[PDB]
Amino acid sequence: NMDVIGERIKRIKEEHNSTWHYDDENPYKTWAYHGSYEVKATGSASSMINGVVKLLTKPWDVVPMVTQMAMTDTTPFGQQRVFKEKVDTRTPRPLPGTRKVMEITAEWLWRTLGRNKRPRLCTREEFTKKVRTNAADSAKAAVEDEEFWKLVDRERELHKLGKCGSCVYNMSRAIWYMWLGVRYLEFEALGFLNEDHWFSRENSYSGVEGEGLHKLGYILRDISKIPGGAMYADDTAGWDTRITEDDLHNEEKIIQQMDPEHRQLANAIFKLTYQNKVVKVQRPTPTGTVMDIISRKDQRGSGQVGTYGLNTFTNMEAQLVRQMEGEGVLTKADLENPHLLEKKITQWLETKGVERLKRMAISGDDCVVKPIDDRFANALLALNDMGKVRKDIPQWQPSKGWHDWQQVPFCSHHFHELIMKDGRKLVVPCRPQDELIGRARISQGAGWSLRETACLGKAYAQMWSLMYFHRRDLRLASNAICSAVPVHWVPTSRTTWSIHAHHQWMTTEDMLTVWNRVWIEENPWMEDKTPVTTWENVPYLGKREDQWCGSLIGLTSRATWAQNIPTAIQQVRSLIGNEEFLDYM
Ligand SMILES: COc1ccc(CC(=O)O)cc1-c1ccsc1
Ligand SMILES: [Zn+2]
Ligand SMILES: [Zn+2]
Repeated sequence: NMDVIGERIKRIKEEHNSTWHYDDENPYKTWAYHGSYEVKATGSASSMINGVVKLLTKPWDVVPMVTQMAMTDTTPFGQQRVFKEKVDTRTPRPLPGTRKVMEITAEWLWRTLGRNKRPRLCTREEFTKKVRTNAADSAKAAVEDEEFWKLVDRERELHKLGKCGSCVYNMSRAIWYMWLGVRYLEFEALGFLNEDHWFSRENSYSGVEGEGLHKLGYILRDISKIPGGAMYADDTAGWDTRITEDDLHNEEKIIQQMDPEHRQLANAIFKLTYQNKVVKVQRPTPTGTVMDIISRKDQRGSGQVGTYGLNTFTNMEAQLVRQMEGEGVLTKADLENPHLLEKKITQWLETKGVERLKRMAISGDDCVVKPIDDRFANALLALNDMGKVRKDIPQWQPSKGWHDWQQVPFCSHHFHELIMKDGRKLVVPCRPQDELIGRARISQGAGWSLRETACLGKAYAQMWSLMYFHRRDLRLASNAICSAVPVHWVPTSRTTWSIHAHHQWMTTEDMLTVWNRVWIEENPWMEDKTPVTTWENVPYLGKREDQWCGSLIGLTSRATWAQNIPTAIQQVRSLIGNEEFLDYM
């Protein structure tokens, strides 16, 4: 395997020849270990607390989930722990018949996805514009430097020769240039999947790319109208670690639809950075901290450009295979059979495939499936055999589905149908409230001024106004944060990296105006475009639902907090200084 990965290791070895060594106490069992070199410790044992959000959410100072989120270890100790538990495993190879069905389904799926769109290369200017409209950091400085682009051209020339020299995945200025350059090249060859929305619902049927969190609930409610069995939402245990060599070969089939110049570069990403990979991971030792150089031929690199799209692809494929087994199209004998008859698989795909894709909502490893009946609950032979073993359940125990789309978990949320005072219905996203408060209380990094902290707090408050306004405690805390932070201060940083986040809260525009735009004007499931003129007409969950989902409403500590909130707002204001503030209470 050194013929593909050798050059990359050689450059790492030569760059760190001062401290390069083969550690014999290295813990890698399924990854090939190449060597180590000394580094300085990266990450922290805990996370920095947002004092603005914390001062305005006092009742949650005594909440266990809120305290757990304040932790999260990112040190070389924390890295090694998660690695041992998840990453250092081997997925048994699927059976010959399973491999055949997967190949037939992948070919059909790629042709269906490419029926209107044609693959294309992504550019230097697209990558630049994206980096620009994100930070405005060191990534924007590299994009601005012509010497970074000349390193890109040189690595590209190697890729055209079927070689790689610096595309290394990470679990001072030269190494940063090689990392960003590796990501640019991946984006150039596979970025079209994201940039041209191959996984939009109109293009993929099952996909939800570009839809946004506030649209996911409406999609689940539309799926519920399709005749069939229950709605299933099974969680795979560590999806990225279950991506097999057979999955990678099926994913690669997209190169068949590419122009010759694009195919060569995409083939280079697939063969050299997906099907072979060189990975850097930190590790503590009695001597200090080391960086290990490891490699393998399968699994998915979590941080890559193609990750979301290719996980969505393989999960759509895997769920269609499970649907076929549920329908009796695929038997136990079929999966073991190398000479499995292609005809009934092709017939099912050509006659039912698209209708079956419409019964699903698939976002990377997250899936919701409404099969034609409940035989799907016990259709586990292919799912387990493909390596997509469900999390925290015996392997052969039937899946439990839901007969109400409002109970279905999808993308860390569930969704409620609300009735507004004017009789119109809204479908809103929701999750346990402690997870929302616990996240907002976290500031990312260190050395942040009260202004930056207050502005991130404002971002969280405004996200709650737009997505979670239906939670009494979050509307109150949101109003308190926005009252404590100067009106003209622009929310900074980000509340989430989710593909489902459109960041409509990253503004100084009136939140009720933005609310109306999102939930009324631009909402395709809102036939009546009558604007809501007051927050008084913006609904809450029913009190019992709010409580079932974590509200502290009805508690004394909460009644005391609500009563005394103008005092805490005033305290934050007095520390921020002589700025313009608006009272939202
Ligand atoms: C499906 O949308 C999500 C999924 C998870 C998360 C949590 C996180 O990324 O910290 C946030 C969102 C989200 C998206 C728009 S507002 C909040
Ligand atoms: Zn490379
Ligand atoms: Zn809820």
